[PDB]
Amino acid sequence: APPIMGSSVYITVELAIAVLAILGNVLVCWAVWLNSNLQNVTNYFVVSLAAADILVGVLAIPFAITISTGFCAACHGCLFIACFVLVLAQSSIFSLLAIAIDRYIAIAIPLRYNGLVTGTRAAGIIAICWVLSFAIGLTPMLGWNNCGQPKEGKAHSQGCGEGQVACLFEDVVPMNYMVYFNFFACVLVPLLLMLGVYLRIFAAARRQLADLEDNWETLNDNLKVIEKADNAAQVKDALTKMRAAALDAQKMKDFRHGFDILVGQIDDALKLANEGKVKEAQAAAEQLKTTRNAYIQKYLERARSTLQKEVHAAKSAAIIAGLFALCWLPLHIINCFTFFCPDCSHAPLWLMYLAIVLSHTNSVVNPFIYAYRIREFRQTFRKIIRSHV
Ligand SMILES: CC(C)CCC[C@@H](C)[C@H]1CC[C@H]2[C@@H]3CC=C4C[C@@H](O)CC[C@]4(C)[C@H]3CC[C@]12C
Ligand SMILES: CC(C)CCC[C@@H](C)[C@H]1CC[C@H]2[C@@H]3CC=C4C[C@@H](O)CC[C@]4(C)[C@H]3CC[C@]12C
Ligand SMILES: CC(C)CCC[C@@H](C)[C@H]1CC[C@H]2[C@@H]3CC=C4C[C@@H](O)CC[C@]4(C)[C@H]3CC[C@]12C
Ligand SMILES: CCn1c(=O)c2[nH]c(/C=C/c3ccc(OC)c(OC)c3)nc2n(CC)c1=O
Ligand SMILES: CCCCCCCC/C=C\CCCCCCCC(=O)OC[C@H](O)CO
Ligand SMILES: CCCCCCCC/C=C\CCCCCCCC(=O)O
Ligand SMILES: CCCCCCCC/C=C\CCCCCCCC(=O)O
Ligand code: NA
Repeated sequence: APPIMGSSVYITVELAIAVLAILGNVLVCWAVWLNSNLQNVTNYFVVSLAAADILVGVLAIPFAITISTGFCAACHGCLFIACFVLVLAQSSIFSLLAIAIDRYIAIAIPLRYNGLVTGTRAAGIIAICWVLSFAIGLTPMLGWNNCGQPKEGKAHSQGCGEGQVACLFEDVVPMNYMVYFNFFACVLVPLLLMLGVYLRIFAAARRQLADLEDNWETLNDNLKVIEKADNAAQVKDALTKMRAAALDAQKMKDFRHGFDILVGQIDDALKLANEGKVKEAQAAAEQLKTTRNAYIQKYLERARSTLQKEVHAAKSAAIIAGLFALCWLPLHIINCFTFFCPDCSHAPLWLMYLAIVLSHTNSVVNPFIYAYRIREFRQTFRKIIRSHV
């Protein structure tokens, strides 16, 4: 069948994807720009990721359409339009890895996050990652390419000029680069590192939540021990365990006030215990319950609510990392079959184009994930569209 027919379908789908990638990710950038509640280090990497996806629509998809025609081109010019998308994919990987690491720092050492993770450092890291993305993605332009071995019969059949080749991705980009360097080293390894970071994030969240409820249980258990104690020494033992835990749990004004009352009331009871005044110590310790109800439970619940939101933000980020993998793995896997199985028939052209458009679909999906999973984005999206569009 005439190639322009299947080409028309491929090109039309690509153009549709390009429109959606531009519109959705422009909206992401506009939201971060407009809403100061969205201006944090995490979302600067989100913006860098949206910028890469905007350039997929503006440049990479037009380049992909061009290289599907096999037009006559100087080989290194053909190389650039083939490889530019690798720059954008690599930048996306760096942004996704940075987002994961940022969220791990926030959950594991929240006390030093704001001093460690600053806007100026994020902007410098983003700049560095874009430079490294060009070096990685344009590495074929430094000489790891097939321009030295042009397909002269294909060039002559298409009427190409001297020094020109039919511009086709797999004719100019070496497959060993795509499999060993681009896929294994530059894509697979960072994605696996991301998985490890997310596993540590969720394990850290689970441990901290367990410790909060466990510390609550230890506090309440020890009150019962004091109540049903029969000498002052048993009261002393339990209060000593309560006092060390209270100082451990203190590590905002009513928060500090609540713990000041709590530690003071424990010291009050411990002093009576050490005088052998059991009944007064048990009565003194009952006062702790008023402090527990008015203060400690509010701190516990707020700490629980903060940790659960951190789980929610890490899950949303992990979904976006997983969707990148889901959209890009088929094309990489196909390249692995082409490279490792020369006895296998090449994947058919229709499947090649399905795998290409699928990888381009990833530049559409993140704005939807933010809208459905992050209220602050969803509300900002609403105000921008309603008050303008
Ligand atoms: C800043 C942005 C908007 C500029 C975009 C520039 C792009 C479209 C330009 C820059 C380099 C250009 C390529 C440079 C060399 C060649 C080899 C020639 O035989 C065919 C055209 C081709 C393949 C060009 C296509 C267009 C190209 C990719
Ligand atoms: C969830 C995602 C990551 C899974 C992706 C699996 C896809 C990419 C796999 C599953 C089955 C695979 C195909 C199985 C058999 C062949 C025949 C061979 O002559 C060319 C490759 C080809 C056509 C494979 C291409 C890649 C393929 C389509
Ligand atoms: C964590 C996971 C997603 C890592 C990615 C899995 C990749 C590297 C695996 C999954 C399926 C694998 C392919 C399965 C079968 C064949 C056919 C064989 O004749 C050559 C190797 C080849 C082509 C494998 C190459 C590697 C491969 C593509
Ligand atoms: C992830 C990077 N990457 C690729 O690895 C890739 N590999 C191909 C090959 C396509 C093709 C193969 C055989 C053909 O005809 C026998 C053919 O005719 C038009 C096309 N395109 C790729 N693209 C998009 C530019 C990409 O972006
Ligand atoms: C705001 C965005 C600014 C604009 C962003 C850039 C626009 C992208 C358009 C096209 C890439 C395709 C260009 C490659 C076309 C090559 C066709 C060609 O040169 O064929 C001649 C002949 O084959 C040689 O001998
Ligand atoms: C602001 C948007 C920037 C992109 C504008 C261009 C939109 C995409 C247009 C078509 C891609 C180029 C197709 C050229 C195919 C060349 C085939 C040939 O010369 O034989
Ligand atoms: C594939 C090419 C790989 C290139 C490896 C060498 C480039 C690495 C360069 C340095 C990365 C960090 C740069 C630090 C910038 C300055 C820091 C600062 O001034 O505070
Ligand atoms: Na991307």
